[PDB]
Amino acid sequence: SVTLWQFLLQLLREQGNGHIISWTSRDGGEFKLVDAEEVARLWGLRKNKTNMNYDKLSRALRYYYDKNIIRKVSGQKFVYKFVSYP
DNA sequence: ACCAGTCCGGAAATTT
DNA sequence: AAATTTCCGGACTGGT
Repeated sequence: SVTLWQFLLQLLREQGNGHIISWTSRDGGEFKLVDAEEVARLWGLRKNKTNMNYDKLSRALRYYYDKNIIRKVSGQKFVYKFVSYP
């Protein structure tokens, strides 16, 4: 029953993932998918699937925009922002 | 002009 | 029902 946003948060709150995901503003809730295809693979694997990629994961993130859960940081490649404090 | 990559949302299907 | 997953085609951007 895990959601994409909780999954990204766990990846960010756990040491050792800096080569694939990283804060750019911790207080701002702003993070970068440093190795986006790797993050996507890991997200698919969370559901026992081997074929999740950045296109599909990013579509799920875009569905978060209307929900005020996550927004795009405009003009920063692979950077997104949690709206509620992470 | 072409190409490759990022980002967008629409629909539809599927899964929680 | 809600949260995706899947698939896709366009706009925009930078380089060649």
